[PDB]
Amino acid sequence: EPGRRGSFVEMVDNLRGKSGQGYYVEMTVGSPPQTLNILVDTGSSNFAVGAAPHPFLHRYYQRQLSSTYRDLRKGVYVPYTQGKWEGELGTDLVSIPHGPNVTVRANIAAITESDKFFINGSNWEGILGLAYAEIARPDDSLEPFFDSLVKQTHVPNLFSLQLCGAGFPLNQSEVLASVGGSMIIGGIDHSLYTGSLWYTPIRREWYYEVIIVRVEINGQDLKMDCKEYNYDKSIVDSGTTNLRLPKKVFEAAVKSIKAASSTEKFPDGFWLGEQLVCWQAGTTPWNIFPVISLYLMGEVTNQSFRITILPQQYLRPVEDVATSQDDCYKFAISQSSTGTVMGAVIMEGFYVVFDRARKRIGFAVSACHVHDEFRTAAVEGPFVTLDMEDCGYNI
Amino acid sequence: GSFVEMVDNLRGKSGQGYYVEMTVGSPPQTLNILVDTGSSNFAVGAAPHPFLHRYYQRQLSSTYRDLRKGVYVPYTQGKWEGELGTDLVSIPHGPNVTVRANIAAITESDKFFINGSNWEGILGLAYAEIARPDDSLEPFFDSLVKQTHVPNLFSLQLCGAGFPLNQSEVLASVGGSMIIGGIDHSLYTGSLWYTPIRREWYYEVIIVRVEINGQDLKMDCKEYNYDKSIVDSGTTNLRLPKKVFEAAVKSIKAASSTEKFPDGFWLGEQLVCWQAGTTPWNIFPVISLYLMGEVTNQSFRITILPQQYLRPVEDVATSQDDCYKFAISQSSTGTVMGAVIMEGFYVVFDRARKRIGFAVSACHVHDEFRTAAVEGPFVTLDMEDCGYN
Ligand SMILES: CCCCOc1ccc(CSC(=N)N)cc1Cl
Ligand SMILES: CCCCOc1ccc(CSC(=N)N)cc1Cl
Repeated sequence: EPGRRGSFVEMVDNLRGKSGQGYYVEMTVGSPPQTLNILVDTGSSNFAVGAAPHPFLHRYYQRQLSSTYRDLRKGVYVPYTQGKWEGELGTDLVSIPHGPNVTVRANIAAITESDKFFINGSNWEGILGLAYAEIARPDDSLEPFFDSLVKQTHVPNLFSLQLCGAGFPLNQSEVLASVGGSMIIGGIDHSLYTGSLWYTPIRREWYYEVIIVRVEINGQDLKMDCKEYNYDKSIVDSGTTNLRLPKKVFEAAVKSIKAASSTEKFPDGFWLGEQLVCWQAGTTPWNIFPVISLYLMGEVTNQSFRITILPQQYLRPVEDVATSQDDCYKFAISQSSTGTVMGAVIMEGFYVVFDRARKRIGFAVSACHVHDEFRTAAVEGPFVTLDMEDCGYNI
Repeated sequence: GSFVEMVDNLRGKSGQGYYVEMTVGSPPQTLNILVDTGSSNFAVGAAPHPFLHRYYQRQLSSTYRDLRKGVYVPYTQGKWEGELGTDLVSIPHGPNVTVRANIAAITESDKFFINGSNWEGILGLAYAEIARPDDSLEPFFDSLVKQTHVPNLFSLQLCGAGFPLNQSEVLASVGGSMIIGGIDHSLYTGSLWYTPIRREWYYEVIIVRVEINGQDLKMDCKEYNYDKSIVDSGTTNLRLPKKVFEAAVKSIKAASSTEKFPDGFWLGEQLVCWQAGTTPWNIFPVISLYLMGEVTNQSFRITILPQQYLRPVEDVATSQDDCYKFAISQSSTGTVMGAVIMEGFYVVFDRARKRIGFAVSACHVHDEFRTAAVEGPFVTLDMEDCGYN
């Protein structure tokens, strides 16, 4: 054996937040530096910050107060089914206090209008899209922040994320004082995980796309054509709360999870991820819920590995509408019409390494994943898997 | 016997299925329903689906009755999830009656519906024994016979066009006839020969001999019915048990050896094309299946042509070439006499007399040199040993 050292102490524990409202890191923009909390999102590629008064913002980017602000004289509109924002493009000097000790000039979308984008009480005033230029708006000519960081400094083309769910509800005061995880920029900190790191290839450089080759519910093979698991794509997205699955896969998964937890009957609203379920304090029956394993393509031909999450990950802690002492949760798995989305729910069980340089994503059991005395999340391999390329979807 | 009101009431093709129009609920909701002698459930899409432009809306039917029970039906080639209930059902171009029957409202599915097939449900015409969830769910035809004076029998004339039919063409073409409660003599030529329905679950029969251009496949006849042989309008191909399939393909390849085709063709996966009008029908052999007759130690045979087992398909370039796919495939669940085979004959499902009749179809495709046939009798011993137990 050999104890693994943590070499990026300055960046360890630099995140705050939770799966339902997002995890954020502190950043500064402009001269003099204007401090803002920014949502870490591996599912988008724009660096955008509130730049005008808004009911849910306690502060925002004031371009007129920055001597280094540069106007790009271009607007941008970014709509999502669950949120939309409009902004004005420009550039300025940006830094990450608890990150690399560098300052770079990057693109910034000054949000002037928005709808259902900012979340009341989330404590963040902007978003940091860490994905590739291909999906940046208005187009791929707007260089993403991380690309600027790597091109302008000696920071390695890699970052890693340890999102830490608490395992219980956090009130407004508590979530502000709690450590929500770590975003290590330019490296891998070995104190954040246990076991070994297993890597899956980044299929294409736009979203952080990966390929799932097998799915199990408590060891039972869902037995669907693996192509279904990646229809029309599978991505790792810290900006989405739930583990989202293609309609057909969701239907098969929920049926299997229902069967595995059949000793307890839950209302349809629960399985729809709409209503919470509660149990008397400390009595949550974790053991009746199954573990979920997702097998991912490995880097070696015909080789795969699996990541296994517990209900402690897919059941999201929520406060009872009566703030009672009951322990309540919402089912954090839902259907998608845009492919599989490995959201915050899933990432909370692992330390995820976005190895841009080697076009691969690594997974390892997180040192802060919630579990019980009987089961733990896992990352195991290798397994012999054939024709994994056929699992990928093509329009 | 002539049932003009039911003649030509079917549409579709072997590859996507043949369907009949039906109505469910009050007021009547019209839906196109796949005619399937290979299953026993009446199930209809009851929720939006990309392949459906209409579906059963239970909340709009005053006669809808909820049975408060679900049913999951998974097949290797398709699966559907449903909610059971009953309602009033009718067949516009069928007997002038309305009956209350069980209906599985399909709410979820996986590769069940077919894009462009034009049908939104399935009518399982087989027996209760294979009804899902169990045999307590009375099949539609059983309800029909019990509630009306309609004779316990129906006949099917599936009509293959012999060439590809595009979207608009297949909607205007007559795909055949489903005569409910009788036999229409205008749909066939020659005599009807009957084979016993071995057991009342699937429409099971017993094949006693197989020939490829007159040459005996020479296998133990039990191999032909392992683990059963059924007449299934819901399956496209003629499917044969693994061992029988391998022997048949070897023989068909040998007979058509003057022309070589890629393995993909024989796997029924890829098409083969010929310049317009030049399909070499004559190099392909006829296939004869001998069936147990109703008289002791007697059998008869049905013979199909390549016009039946080579299924017309459109070329990727929609050229003027005449293309087809090999419609004979391997099975691990017994012999399946699918649409391919039924297109050559008028098939009578004589439920009342527990037998299935075959006669040359008035709409089977052929050429000037050969025709499908139903001939007999032949002296065949120990035919009961051909059945699998
Ligand atoms: C859980 C935090 C909710 C914040 O809401 C977000 C977060 C990210 C994105 C970018 S698109 C994407 N990451 N799939 C859009 C919206 Cl509306
Ligand atoms: C050619 C049309 C294909 C439609 O697909 C069907 C048709 C019938 C059945 C019932 S099982 C059976 N008839 N052997 C199941 C499926 Cl997936």
